[PDB]
Amino acid sequence: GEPLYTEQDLAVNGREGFPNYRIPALTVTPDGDLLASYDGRPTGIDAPGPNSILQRRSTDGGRTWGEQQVVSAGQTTAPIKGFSDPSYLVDRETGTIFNFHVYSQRQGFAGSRPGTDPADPNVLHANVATSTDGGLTWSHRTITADITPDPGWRSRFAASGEGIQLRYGPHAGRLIQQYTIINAAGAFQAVSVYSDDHGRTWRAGEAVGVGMDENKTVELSDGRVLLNSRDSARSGYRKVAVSTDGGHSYGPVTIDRDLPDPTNNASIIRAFPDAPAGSARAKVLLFSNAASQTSRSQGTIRMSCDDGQTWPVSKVFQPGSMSYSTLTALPDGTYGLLYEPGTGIRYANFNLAWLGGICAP
Repeated sequence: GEPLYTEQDLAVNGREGFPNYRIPALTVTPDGDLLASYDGRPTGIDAPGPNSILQRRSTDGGRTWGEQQVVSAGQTTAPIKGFSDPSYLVDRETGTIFNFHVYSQRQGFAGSRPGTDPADPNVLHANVATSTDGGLTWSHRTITADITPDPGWRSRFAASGEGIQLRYGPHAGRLIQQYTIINAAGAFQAVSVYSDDHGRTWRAGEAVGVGMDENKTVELSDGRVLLNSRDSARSGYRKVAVSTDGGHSYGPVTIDRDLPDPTNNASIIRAFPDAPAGSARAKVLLFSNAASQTSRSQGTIRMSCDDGQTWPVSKVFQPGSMSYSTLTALPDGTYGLLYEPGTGIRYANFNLAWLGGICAP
């Protein structure tokens, strides 16, 4: 077809009320609206910065965006409070939308103490905002206690981006959002937080690996769940693991040399989310990240046609500065990409023809 690639800034540092914007999350509502979420950062810092979770909406497929609205408002005056690092998750079965994010007071990720009391200012809490009206209004919950089965887990935060809902197997319908936790020994591990009752209750699976960080999951053509993680041990590559269950546990973690990474967030999605199990279309994956091993630059999109075994196709979308990026499949068959060019947050839209591969006809 005719390749397509366009982009436009949704937030630029210093404009619209905040000196700094970071951390993208993107999704499509059941109605077809596009939602972009990110941090508004009064002091240009991660938690415990008194950050706010912001959102912009598009009702015309991404061409035009409405005004910036506040999902969770941070508090800059004592008692200081902050909300950061959003991740959207849409229950396609019920139409409910969730926005996961940090709730900080005195401590950030590294300084969080063990404990689960929402009133304790020394712990980094896990919050979830739920909307049943397409992202218009939100109800909030601190779920730290629900997702801390091991009293030794002293800190955690949802990986910003977008979570998933399983379509196949015995756990079809399950909502999965990835988190990074710090255990008693001080190791960074990955863990899936999930719900089998459409968001009523959330629970944690078994933690995996060491030297883990922000991580994402995708459902493969056979129902297996692939975990793709930032490596806090800085190997120069992404770490991967797979789950064959529900009541999540993953196998051993290994470095994937096909995916160079400078220790930064990335996104991995199903190109055809609705394809039947085992079909050719169900094996197609798209991955976005900074391909440079020395800096956050050279943003590229890679495509796999074999459940992530090989990535034969790749194209650079941003030769320069490029930190976090998230992908979502749009209703018109194209793909949305929210990323950080260094100036705030930018939205891009591309199609498969743009990726190229063969110089046909």
